[PDB]
Amino acid sequence: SKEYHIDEEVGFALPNPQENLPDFYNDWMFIAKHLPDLIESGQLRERVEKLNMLSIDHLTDHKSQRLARLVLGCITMAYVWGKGHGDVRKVLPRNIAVPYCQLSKKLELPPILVYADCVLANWKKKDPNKPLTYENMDVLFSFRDGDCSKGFFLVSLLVEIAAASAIKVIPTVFKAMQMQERDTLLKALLEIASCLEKALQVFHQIHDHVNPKAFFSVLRIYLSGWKGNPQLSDGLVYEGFWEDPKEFAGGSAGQSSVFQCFDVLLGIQQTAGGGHAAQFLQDMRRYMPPAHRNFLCSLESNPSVREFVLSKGDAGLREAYDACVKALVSLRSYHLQIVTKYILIPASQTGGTDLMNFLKTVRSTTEKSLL
Ligand code: HEM
Ligand SMILES: O[C@@H]1CCCC[C@H]1CNc1c(Br)ccc2[nH]ncc12
Repeated sequence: SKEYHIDEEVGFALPNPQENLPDFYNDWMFIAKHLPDLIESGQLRERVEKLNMLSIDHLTDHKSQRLARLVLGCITMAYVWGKGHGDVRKVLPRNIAVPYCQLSKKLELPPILVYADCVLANWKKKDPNKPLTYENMDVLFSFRDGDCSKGFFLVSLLVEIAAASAIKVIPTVFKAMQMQERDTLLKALLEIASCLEKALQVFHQIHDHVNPKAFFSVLRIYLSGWKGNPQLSDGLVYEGFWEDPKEFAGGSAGQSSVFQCFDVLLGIQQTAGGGHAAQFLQDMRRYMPPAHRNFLCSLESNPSVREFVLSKGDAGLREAYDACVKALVSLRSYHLQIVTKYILIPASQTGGTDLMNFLKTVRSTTEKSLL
């Protein structure tokens, strides 16, 4: 898949993302590539204003459109938030707002940096013939020196990549149900659990490469959007595309497919019930590349793995299925311990308690799916 833009090695990540744009877009790339220096020094805004409007007709393929969305998205964060100390721009200059929106509408994504921009497309191998480890990778873009954006985006990415090993097993799960091959199904559920158990270890790198004070006080400010944000009460003006201001949520891993596809597969109904948690997760499918959205649809349309397992009186399938739910819980528990360290504690020196409660609701709903 192919039709679902899922790579066998990296899964939902864009494989081998492009680093360079056609020379026709060097004006864009000169800004995006030196944001630390241009923001700190005060030139970034003036430079986005002194930019000519450029067509998107010269972005041939998908890997190039995605790079451009990533260049334009980071530039728009830097323009809107400035040095990241509270001086806000509420108008995105038409000379950049129009191509960012035009390109966005092409990709059916919103004109704002989303998870698939700053994680899934925002990386590269150092030596392409070595393996995908932290030490052999880097990000393409950052916002400020010391904002810990490499460790944050890459460790999220390395977790996505570790989840890839399980994603490629989902076909065999539904096929084993169809063909009623109980042994094949059990082996597939235990292999899915095994890969999600391994993906926990990967999360541990977050402590080595991200510092709480930098993440809370700097990176978090540049990932923020303008949806129910008091600093832009009623959103951001995309000059020359909308006369009205438009609200768009900031980047969030609630735009991720890596856990959502296992929730869906296992019948953990994170999106049911009407609550705030399920509203957010459903609203956030809009900020997900369409092929990945479609993929979660296809999963939701398949016969329930949970129903199959429960209908069969089979302790071993029930344990294999609990092995996957448990592994999701372990990850979300580790994840909540990270949010305590990187947000709750730093803030005591979109609110802290609202975000922990969202994560707790998702965790509790994973917990409740065990047998
Ligand atoms: C410094 C490290 C991290 C912090 C502070 C952090 C914080 C958060 C917060 C506050 C949310 C709530 C949704 C939102 O506010 O957008 C969230 C959601 C989420 N984050 Fe993280 N995160 C971190 C690392 C990671 C990593 C490395 C991954 C691995 C890919 C990850 C995966 C997720 C997922 C899947 C969700 C959606 C809710 C769920 O499925 O449980 N996060 N994160
Ligand atoms: O709302 C949260 C407030 C604090 C800054 C992050 C933001 C969540 N956004 C994320 C991005 Br972008 C990339 C990877 C992620 N992993 N987990 C969350 C997450």
